[PDB]
Amino acid sequence: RVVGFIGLGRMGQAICRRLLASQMPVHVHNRSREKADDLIRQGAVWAPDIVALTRAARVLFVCTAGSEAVQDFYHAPDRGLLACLEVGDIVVDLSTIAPETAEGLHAAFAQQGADYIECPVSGGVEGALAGILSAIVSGRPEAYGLIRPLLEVFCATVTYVPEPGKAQRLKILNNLAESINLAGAIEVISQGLSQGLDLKSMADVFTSCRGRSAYMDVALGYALSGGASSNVSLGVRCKDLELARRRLPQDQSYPFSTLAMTTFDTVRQACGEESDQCQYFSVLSH
Amino acid sequence: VVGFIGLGRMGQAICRRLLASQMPVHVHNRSREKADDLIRQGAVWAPDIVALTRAARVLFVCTAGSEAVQDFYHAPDRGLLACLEVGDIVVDLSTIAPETAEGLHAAFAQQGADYIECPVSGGVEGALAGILSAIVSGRPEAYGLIRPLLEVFCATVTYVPEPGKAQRLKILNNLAESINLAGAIEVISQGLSQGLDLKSMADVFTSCRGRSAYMDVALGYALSGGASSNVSLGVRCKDLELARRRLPQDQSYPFSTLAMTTFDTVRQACGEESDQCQYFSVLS
Ligand SMILES: NC(=O)c1ccc[n+]([C@@H]2O[C@H](COP(=O)([O-])OP(=O)(O)OC[C@H]3O[C@@H](n4cnc5c(N)ncnc54)[C@H](OP(=O)(O)O)[C@@H]3O)[C@@H](O)[C@H]2O)c1
Ligand SMILES: NC(=O)c1ccc[n+]([C@@H]2O[C@H](COP(=O)([O-])OP(=O)(O)OC[C@H]3O[C@@H](n4cnc5c(N)ncnc54)[C@H](OP(=O)(O)O)[C@@H]3O)[C@@H](O)[C@H]2O)c1
Ligand SMILES: CC(=O)CP(=O)(O)O
Ligand SMILES: CC(=O)CP(=O)(O)O
Repeated sequence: RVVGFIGLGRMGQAICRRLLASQMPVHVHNRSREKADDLIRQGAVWAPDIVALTRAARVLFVCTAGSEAVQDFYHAPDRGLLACLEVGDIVVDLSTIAPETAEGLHAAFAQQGADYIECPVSGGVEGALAGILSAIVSGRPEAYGLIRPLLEVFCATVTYVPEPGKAQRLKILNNLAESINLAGAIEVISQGLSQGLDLKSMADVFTSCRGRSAYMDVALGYALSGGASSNVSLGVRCKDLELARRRLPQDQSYPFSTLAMTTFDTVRQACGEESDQCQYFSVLSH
Repeated sequence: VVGFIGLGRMGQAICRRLLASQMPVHVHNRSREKADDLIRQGAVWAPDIVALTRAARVLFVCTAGSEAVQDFYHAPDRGLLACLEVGDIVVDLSTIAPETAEGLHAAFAQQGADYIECPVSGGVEGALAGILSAIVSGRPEAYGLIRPLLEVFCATVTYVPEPGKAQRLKILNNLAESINLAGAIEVISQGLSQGLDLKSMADVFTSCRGRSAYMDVALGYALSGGASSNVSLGVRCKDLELARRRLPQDQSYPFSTLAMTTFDTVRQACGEESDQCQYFSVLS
């Protein structure tokens, strides 16, 4: 069964590699075609546009960053997804997007007799390549049941929360906690270095004692490797912080949340959109 | 025979695990009634540091605050330093200032005894399951002598010989705990205000990469309707204050400083012995 895939960024490429590794036939499309080259070498089929992709595939994955990509891929007249879908098609959107955007796409797909599956993921490039991503899934149960065995190829945990927009709500809150944990872990590692502590002992303690977190692991991996990419850009991190910022209530202060939004915005301004989320390390020391 | 001093939340749990292994344990505590349930489990009451040292060549200590360091170690004639025999070992499970641990290492060595600086992590839950993590500083011969004892209630033991080093690592680890905890509570509270159910947030915040040991703490508090996490605001701020005193003058650490001020505010509003998770109520 042929599956399509749009968005060959860091996460998209990694999920595609996992699908190819299970011997799924995969047709791939990206705005920047050079990011398909390695996938093509490994058996993927290039689709130059959404028309060609939808001809071949009745189930498609989307893994892009930003609201402009939502607009271009879904709503471009004649050329976009909504114009090319057939009745019974399913799109599994793995992007992190605003819940109201996801809700609107659920409704637009239903009008066409197709199904939007809202499927944000967590686990990074590393989890994609090992096939152990966590998915949060909103959408209708029959379409979910049909694509569920596909998610199994690259996911370990899948949380089905049917209400449209609910998966994105949970993902954005998950990533706010990532951002707080990451900034704290970088501060704690940095202080330890200034205090004379060796990275090996800090890694030993911060993975075994209860300061441990998934993103402490990220920060330690970054420090231990001398800056090997965590494969999350500040552009992607700040996109999610901005989604969270727009959901902050006017009646209660959340200082750690608001600090995380401002902190990574400043690091983005100082280091550039494509630089690593962990570049807070270098900003911290100035 | 093992002695144990300090039967607070963590001490009682470690003692329970020691006793479950059928080790002889003699216990002492300032507040006598905290021993009764340990004695029901086979512990032997020691009225005295003197009585404790007469029975045991290896003593555990598990107290909170610098006043307890002064009262138990430096009491003239009656304190630990006066009662120690050559060859004795005191295994201190408390979180204290690194310079305090350094002084005790030296004071013990000059009594011909050994101070083993052994802060732990895992909470009461981890102690009862015997899977605490330990960070250990001190001399290798004494460390080797007490390592099999640690194995009764620990799963991981990180040996960093340099005196003061285990406490430096503990304090930093607990700074990360405090930041993670505050963040977890903010995220859960916002989720509730946005109409997400706790069950969904628990499924996601444990499987996705916002997960952490203290997110699990915050979730268990909310799912249980406020059952104790067995860490008081007094203990949490004790460790934050030890971190504050180690901040440099020339560099800002905003999340670290926010954690210190936030939990101070919670402590002041909710009381020394209230749960560290009372940040939930300050946010309500
Ligand atoms: N990185 C992670 O570890 C991770 C983990 C969980 C979730 N995510 C989510 O996965 C998605 C992708 O993240 P990434 O890290 O892969 O981002 P990325 O590496 O920056 O790739 C971004 C993708 O979006 C496409 N895109 C952006 N603007 C576009 C436009 N105007 N028109 C067409 N295509 C456009 C890019 O196309 P070009 O290649 O032509 O620029 C690229 O395919 C995001 O929603 C992110 O939140 C990432
Ligand atoms: N999850 C945890 O609770 C946890 C995990 C890791 C590390 N720790 C560390 O473990 C140690 C104990 O924590 P806890 O949570 O068990 O605190 P706790 O429940 O408050 O017990 C504190 C202990 O200190 C004793 N104490 C305090 N001041 C004293 C004094 N002046 N003279 C004599 N005894 C004194 C108390 O005696 P009374 O019983 O007479 O008050 C009690 O036994 C702390 O250093 C803490 O940082 C705690
Ligand atoms: C930014 C992002 O979603 C990365 P994650 O896999 O959740 O760590
Ligand atoms: C406060 C404290 O040290 C508790 P922990 O076991 O590290 O969570």
